[PDB]
Amino acid sequence: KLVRLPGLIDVHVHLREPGGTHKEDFASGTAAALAGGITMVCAMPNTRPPIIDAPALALAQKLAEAGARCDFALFLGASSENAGTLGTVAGSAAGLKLYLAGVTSVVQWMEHFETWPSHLPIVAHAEQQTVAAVLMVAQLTQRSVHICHVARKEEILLIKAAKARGLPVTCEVAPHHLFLSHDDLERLGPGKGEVRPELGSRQDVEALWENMAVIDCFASDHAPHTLEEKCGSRPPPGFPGLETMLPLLLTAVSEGRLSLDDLLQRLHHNPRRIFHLPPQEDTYVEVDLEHEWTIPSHMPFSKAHWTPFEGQKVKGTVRRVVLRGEVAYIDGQVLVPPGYGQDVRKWPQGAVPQLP
Amino acid sequence: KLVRLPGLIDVHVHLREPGGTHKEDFASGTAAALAGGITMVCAMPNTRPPIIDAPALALAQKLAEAGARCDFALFLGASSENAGTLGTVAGSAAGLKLYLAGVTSVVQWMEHFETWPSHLPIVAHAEQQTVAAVLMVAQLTQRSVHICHVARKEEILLIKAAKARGLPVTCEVAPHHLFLSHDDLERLGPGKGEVRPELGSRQDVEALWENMAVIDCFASDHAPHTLEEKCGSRPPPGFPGLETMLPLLLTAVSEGRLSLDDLLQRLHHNPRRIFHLPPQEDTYVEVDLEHEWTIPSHMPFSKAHWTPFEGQKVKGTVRRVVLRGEVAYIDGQVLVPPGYGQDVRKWPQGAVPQLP
Ligand SMILES: O=C(O)c1[nH]c(=O)[nH]c(=O)c1F
Ligand SMILES: O=C(O)c1[nH]c(=O)[nH]c(=O)c1F
Ligand SMILES: [Zn+2]
Ligand SMILES: [Zn+2]
Ligand SMILES: [Zn+2]
Ligand SMILES: [Zn+2]
Repeated sequence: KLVRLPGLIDVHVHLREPGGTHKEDFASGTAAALAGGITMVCAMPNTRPPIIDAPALALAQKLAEAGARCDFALFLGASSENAGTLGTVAGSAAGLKLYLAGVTSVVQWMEHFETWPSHLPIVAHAEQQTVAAVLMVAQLTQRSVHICHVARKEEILLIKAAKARGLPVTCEVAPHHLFLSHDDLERLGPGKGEVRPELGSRQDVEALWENMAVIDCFASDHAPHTLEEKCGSRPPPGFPGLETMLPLLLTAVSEGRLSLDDLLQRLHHNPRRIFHLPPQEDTYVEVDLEHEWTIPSHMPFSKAHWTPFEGQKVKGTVRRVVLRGEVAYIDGQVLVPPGYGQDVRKWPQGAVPQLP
Repeated sequence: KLVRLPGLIDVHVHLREPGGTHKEDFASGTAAALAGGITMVCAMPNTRPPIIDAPALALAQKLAEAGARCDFALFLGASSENAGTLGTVAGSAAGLKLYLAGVTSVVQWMEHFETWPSHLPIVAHAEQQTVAAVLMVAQLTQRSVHICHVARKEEILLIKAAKARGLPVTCEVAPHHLFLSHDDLERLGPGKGEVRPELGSRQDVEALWENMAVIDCFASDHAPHTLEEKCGSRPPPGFPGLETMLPLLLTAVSEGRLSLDDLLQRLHHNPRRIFHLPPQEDTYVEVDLEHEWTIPSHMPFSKAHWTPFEGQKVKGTVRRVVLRGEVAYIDGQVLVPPGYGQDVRKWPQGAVPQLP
């Protein structure tokens, strides 16, 4: 009755440690990951302190090693001051994040593309015409780029045109941009519904599904904020998503909107090959595709303690997760302690191959 | 000085056992694989008896388990009589091979696409307009197809157009169609130079390199025949290629014709994800990128005992291979016995996931 899947990978999560641990920490965020069928996460660098230099990465690595329950890699963040300074630590990171929603000039983007090691990943938060701009910088520096959370018809059609020209670009799409739209903003409210990229029109959502062939990865963009923060005076953008991503997508699979293989390419194989992430021995996920349930007002594990998918009916649930030979999750209970997770870039097979 | 690569995968080899063991057998073919940096092979079904029914697959599986030195999966072959009969064994195979260079009617192709389990791979030997025809059958049956050894400008541009339309098609290219051309037919002779698909023009070769973005996999199409056979009265088509594929491509990498990552996508990640092949624990390849050498008249291991690349200068050599924790190859010597290799489809992680 159960379907065995490989260990799924979420390449875009915000785990808020250090500095935002009331929103989430490594222990709670990776508990949410395991409950969502995710055995490896790549954690973004916009923490406090931000992971924009070697001392902050060293701190974050130790906090993750001590708190993570699943395996992980940590992104470095591009800043206005660190281009050309990350060479000694660059290989220890998941990749370099460019946040193009602190850099402010395309010249600084160029400097990062020129100085970051050319064999290591660069991901960009780039919306609307910024996608076109960062692709231009990638071409000028003759390297690849990965575009985070594509959310608009405009963006996916541009990427589609770039791929037709043979340019090295890959992209990811988050669940809220496939299963939520403007039609949900009345229910969510302007605080809760705040996210970046913002929710799209029905035409945007329909374009993403129609152009699934162009989407390389799914990633949650897990961006936990407390309900107090989301409903407060200055709502931060972001949705929690680790615990709901796979149930939403399994529903789509059971409805024939994409195949099981389509899903595993986008949550396992393509994340592995874009970010050069290693396999996980003795690691798998067992899901039940027949159980119908309704998403509640908060999932059990994220400290966000709310979800924008409340009330949606899903079909599919994570029943069991085994991580490196140990039972890590069964039916609502996480069973590996904080600290069980490891930094995959420290594994011999987790280093990115490069010419000597 | 050495570069560590993951275990490379060759998804298109002819190992001639059963029935053609003077040309190659599992023990000699997988020795050649290991010497070429290849730790997993998918073996084609045109043996004697051909692998077109359950009894012949059962025989071939035992011969491979007893003779293989690296890991493997075995293809089933589509015939004029076996459509709708392979359901019980289909999951144990690498995939289904359609040989469209014994079926003779597009109606038989349709029957195979309709009856073979829709989650399992289908590969086709399809040249020139046959690529277009089999893509049409794939669309009519709304599933994917993988096109073997693309060799012509015509073929890669057609596939490129199909991918631009979002169709689920992948393809592989063999080394002789990237590094040999019509210009080599004078040296090779009409016997030795016989191969299917035939060698292309310089314009064909140039088109394949220009459209590298369209190529998902490299695979040797290792097709060993003895020199006596290649030079005899009725030369069979085919080149041996396992021992020369990686040295040729490493040369191209050192020349900047493609990157190391480009190579590993095409000899590791994409083969894994198209054929749902499992990772290999404690498995890696160490190559030396600085050693210049000239390809001799025969490589040490293949029973073919000849090579069409004789006299080409290459830069790059396989120094060491570790397979599942054991030293399998060092500097000209294979050190795992026949029988060390295993059928990856029998591993729990090697089954193709499917809906219950
Ligand atoms: O960190 C966050 O909360 C966050 N939330 C968002 O909605 N978009 C972002 O780009 C981001 F960095
Ligand atoms: O098995 C062979 O020898 C062989 N040799 C080739 O050159 N093309 C084929 O398609 C083939 F099946
Ligand atoms: Zn972002
Ligand atoms: Zn983000
Ligand atoms: Zn063929
Ligand atoms: Zn072949």
